[PDB]
Amino acid sequence: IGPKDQRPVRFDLAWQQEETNRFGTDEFIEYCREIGAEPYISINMGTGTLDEALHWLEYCNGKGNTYYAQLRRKYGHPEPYNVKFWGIGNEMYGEWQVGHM
Amino acid sequence: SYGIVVDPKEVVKPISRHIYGHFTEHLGRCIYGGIYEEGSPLSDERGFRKDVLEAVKRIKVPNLRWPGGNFVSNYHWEDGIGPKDQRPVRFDLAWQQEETNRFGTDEFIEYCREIGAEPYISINMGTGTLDEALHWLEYCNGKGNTYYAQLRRKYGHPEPYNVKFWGIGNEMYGEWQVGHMTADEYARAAKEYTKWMKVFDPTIKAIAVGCDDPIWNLRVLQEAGDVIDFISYHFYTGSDDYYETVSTVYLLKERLIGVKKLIDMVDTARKRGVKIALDEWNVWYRVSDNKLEEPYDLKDGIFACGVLVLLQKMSDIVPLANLAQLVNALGAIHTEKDGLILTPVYKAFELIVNHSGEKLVKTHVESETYNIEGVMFINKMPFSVENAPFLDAAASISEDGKKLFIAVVNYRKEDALKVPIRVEGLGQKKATVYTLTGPDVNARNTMENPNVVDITSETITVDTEFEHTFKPFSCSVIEVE
Amino acid sequence: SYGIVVDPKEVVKPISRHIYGHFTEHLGRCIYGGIYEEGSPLSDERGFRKDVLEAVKRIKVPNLRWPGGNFVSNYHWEDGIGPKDQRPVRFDLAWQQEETNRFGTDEFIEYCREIGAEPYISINMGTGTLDEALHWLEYCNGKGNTYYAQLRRKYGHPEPYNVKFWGIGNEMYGEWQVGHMTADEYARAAKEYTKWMKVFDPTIKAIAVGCDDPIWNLRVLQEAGDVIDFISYHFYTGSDDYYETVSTVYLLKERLIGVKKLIDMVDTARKRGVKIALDEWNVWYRVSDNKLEEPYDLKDGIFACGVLVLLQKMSDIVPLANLAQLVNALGAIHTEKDGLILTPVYKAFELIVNHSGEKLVKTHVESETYNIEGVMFINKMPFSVENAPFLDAAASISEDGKKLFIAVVNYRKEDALKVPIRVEGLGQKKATVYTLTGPDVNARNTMENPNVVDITSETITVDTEFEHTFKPFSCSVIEVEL
Ligand code: NA
Repeated sequence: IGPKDQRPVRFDLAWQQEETNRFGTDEFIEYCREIGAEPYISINMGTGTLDEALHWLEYCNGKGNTYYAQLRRKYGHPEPYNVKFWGIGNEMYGEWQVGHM
Repeated sequence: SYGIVVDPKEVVKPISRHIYGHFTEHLGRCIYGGIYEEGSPLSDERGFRKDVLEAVKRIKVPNLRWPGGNFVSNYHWEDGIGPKDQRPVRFDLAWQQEETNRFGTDEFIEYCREIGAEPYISINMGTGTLDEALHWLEYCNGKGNTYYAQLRRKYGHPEPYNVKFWGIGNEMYGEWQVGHMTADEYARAAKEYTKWMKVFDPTIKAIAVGCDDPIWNLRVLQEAGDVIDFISYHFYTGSDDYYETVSTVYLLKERLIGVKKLIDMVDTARKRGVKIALDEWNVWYRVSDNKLEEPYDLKDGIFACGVLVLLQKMSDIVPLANLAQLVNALGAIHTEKDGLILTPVYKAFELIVNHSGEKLVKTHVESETYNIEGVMFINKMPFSVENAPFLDAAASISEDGKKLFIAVVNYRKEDALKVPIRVEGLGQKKATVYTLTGPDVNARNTMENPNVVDITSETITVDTEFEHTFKPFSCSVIEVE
Repeated sequence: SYGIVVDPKEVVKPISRHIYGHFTEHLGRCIYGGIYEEGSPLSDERGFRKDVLEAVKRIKVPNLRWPGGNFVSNYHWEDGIGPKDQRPVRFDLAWQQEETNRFGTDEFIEYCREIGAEPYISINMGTGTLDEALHWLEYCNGKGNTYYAQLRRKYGHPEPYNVKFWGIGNEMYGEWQVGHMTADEYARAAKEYTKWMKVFDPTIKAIAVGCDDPIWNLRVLQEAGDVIDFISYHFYTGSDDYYETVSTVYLLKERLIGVKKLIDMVDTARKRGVKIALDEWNVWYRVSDNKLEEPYDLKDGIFACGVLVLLQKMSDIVPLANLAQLVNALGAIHTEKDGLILTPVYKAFELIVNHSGEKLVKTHVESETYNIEGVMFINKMPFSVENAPFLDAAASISEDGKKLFIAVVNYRKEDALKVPIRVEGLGQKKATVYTLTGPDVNARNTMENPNVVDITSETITVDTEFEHTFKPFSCSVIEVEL
């Protein structure tokens, strides 16, 4: 999120690639709006935390004065995205998953 | 009853260069006031103690473990990077000290480069996370455009450090460790950290935590034996009795054989060829505080000679070992504000490392043996050793084949030993015998008398058969040809 | 390259006499038609096969394990005592046979007495109870007025049997065992049976069940290491390949060192001096049925010789071992209704037990070595051995110090080895070499040709230094007067 040139480059463990993060939450939601699809976001339960998932939800869906709702507005979207479908982890049973359970 | 037969033409196996490793923890004066001292007139402009640097270079350190030890289990490596005046001051829970973080990752790597040692970094599994360990590995080893690789470049080192050895936690079994774990917790966590670190950099070697608890060791090997390279073992020994101290070289031998047998009992680990890292060892029994400035005497140096000889003979099973620790804390070297002392434990390394070959050759030793029951370590744990030898040896050859080294430990307290030696197909030649000993078993070096315990040399004449008299409580290397 | 140096004045350690033990299970024809055949022209008035008795006496059995083996885990010993006609016929789940119980505790002890062996009885922990095992122990060993001590007397033996070795269950880890247990279950049960049995008779030696699972072994040692005397290990090996079979002597060596190291890692067990009982071992790979009449050949006999040599060298760690089994079932001896065959596995014992000392002396062996990857056992499980020797030896001396025995195994498949031997302080004199040998690695004895594989004797002259030529795939003992 935020100005693209300032997003960090990460190493994705799943597919061993440098991820530039130049496609992120705002670009995905914009893609969904363009095609008329409801966004369905999966959360990170491998290296992620409860706080982190709540913050993603706040950023996407928050209507109030909270930090992340305000952050979504700052980055150019005052209206909430209203993401309806949330995936509570991905394949957390599999030993190939980071942080499997 | 005593004798040594060597065949220089029969190479048994290589000797791993990494048996002569060392370790520096953020403990007491090991780092601050030890290797590193900003504003000492004895330090260079990086803050490296130059007298210490000289003594460290002389023992040709193959790899250096850092930053712990108990310290690492509450250490956040990002606190130790960037402009020094912006690093945060932290309270270290392990040794109850304010840590300024002015010695951090980049300074450690610079220290390794200066002394020619490979870095061996332990990670924080106590308060740390998987992401945090991956970020450290990326900072050190990343050659791409990821955030942490670029951060290393930004702080002044474009070329990756290529840290080859990574310690997957420290003593995670011990209630004294921050965030200590059960066997099943640690075994699962060791597998998780190691496997993902190797996704990022498949070239690294991973050392997982072992201990004296065989269930702990088996859980680790069973869970993580498909990905780890070593399981570690920490061995601290000693009492005021000379034999009780030196005999424990052979206690250590049995401990190592035990751990090797555990590896043999886990199919994945056995097949993969998982080995042992003896990544903390020394005498430790006198001092129990947050500084550990153990006053080593020659008794303790003879133990260290015995361990190095043992490791030459067992490095196929134990390829990596690290004396704990290099300076001040359980220190091989002891510093004061105006100088340093080389303890007899340092002298053990100064002897062996400079007079040893890269390949072990056939060595048969005849020796009288003894049995002992004693106490060891700070808690005076009882132990026993059966059939500990009075005389032990290991012959090695240089990589080119031009030099033979016959390391010989006479553990005999009371008597010199006149030992017949045979060296297959050896001409008549002169050789140099380097000898480490002192006036008595409790001898020490001091600031004013720095050479009480030291290496002396004599020229002797050598043949296919010869004799040599080995002084009591001594270690010698006969260097031939 | 090859050489042996012996010093008869340097005694390394005693050799436990119980490394030469044997084992008879109620399995196929081991008992019925094997040691025991009622009404046979070849049996005595007790029903003991007399030809078998002679062969068994010839190998000086120090202890004999009975009645199992998998059989014991569904055996109720009271079924096998009292007037033979009134013993109930039972269905044995282990080998799926009707067991008549006409051979029971009293017949077994009488057999042991006849052959001079110490009885070693395994108890039933599968369908058995603590009371049941205590009653068996009371029947055998009780000398007071208790019901079962009196019952032994009533059935014709006033004197107690003094059974010294008790096996605390059999292979309780295996799903094939009736009433099999988890490690924690077995460890707890072993402690319970052992401690109460020893309250009744504190003199007995208790052998607990070990296996290849190190967690199993450690649970047993941790929970019962204060009361047990041995942890057991069962080792079965072999394949059609000669080297794959004999090299596993040195696989066994490493397995035994491993279990010894586990004992060392458990303080109670280490301080008590718990040792290993190798209480089933043999080649077993060809036959997989309810009779197990494995047709042993010379290759397998050389394996057995190698194990016996190994055990002489390691008996301080492994003081008790039992070949599985004595007759027919994995049998050292094979019977038919009209005679018997001495297999090469039998011959290994005939050689070593008759030509061995009570103390091990200093023996140094120079030998070329080889590495091997092979398969072993009925399931062809993969194994590897590093640096197995082509030549091995163990020297021992008699109790009185008057005789020296140099046991030598030449594992080479094709080439004889002329080996230089040094014996410290030995005079110039004659000696006898006894040699187990046969024409090829697959040689066997048969009814028609009972002596294809046999022990030869020859006179040689020895001195402080001498040479002897050892046949390939052979075991020799050089017996020397001192
Ligand atoms: Na006893």
